[PDB]
Amino acid sequence: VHWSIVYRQLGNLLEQYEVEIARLKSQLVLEKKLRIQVEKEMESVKTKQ
Amino acid sequence: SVHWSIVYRQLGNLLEQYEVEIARLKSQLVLEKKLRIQVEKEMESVKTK
Amino acid sequence: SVHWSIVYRQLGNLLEQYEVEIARLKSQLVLEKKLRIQVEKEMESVKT
Amino acid sequence: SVHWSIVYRQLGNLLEQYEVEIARLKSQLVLEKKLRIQVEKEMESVKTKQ
Repeated sequence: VHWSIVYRQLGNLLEQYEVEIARLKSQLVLEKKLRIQVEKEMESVKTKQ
Repeated sequence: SVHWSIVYRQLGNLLEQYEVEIARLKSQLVLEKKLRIQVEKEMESVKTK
Repeated sequence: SVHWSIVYRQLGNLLEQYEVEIARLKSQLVLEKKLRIQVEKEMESVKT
Repeated sequence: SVHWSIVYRQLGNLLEQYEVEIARLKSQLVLEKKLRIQVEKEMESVKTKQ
């Protein structure tokens, strides 16, 4: 079957990769931000004793 | 002009780089989620001291 | 850097160009063989 | 399902084929035209002499 079909499949895969990378980075920056907030609040609470 | 194999190779390297970057970001995210879970569990312990 | 879609389109373009070029060369070769056959048959009927 | 490298390799193979086929076809077309024109010139010069 014609090369264009397979070619388009590769293009669609690149679209998925680009969006998936965006989503994973977004989630990584967020989970780290939130985690650091709790680490700091915890040290502060500890030193209030 | 530029031989077609230059373009073909660049595309190949894009596909590979994105697949690898996606695996990388996913393992980094597994680790971040574990770290966050550990920190929150310690915070709970501290707030019930 | 260059967005992946630039390279991807360049390749799709090359694939298309080559497919088109092969169709063109083939149709031209059909005509050229017909003319050659005609010419040689004519030449045989002059060398008589 | 099937890893993209498989399909990507098939495409590279198709381009290899395309390049070689184009070379071959151009070789053949150039030659056919060359020989044909040889015979046309020959036939011209001969027929004016009859």
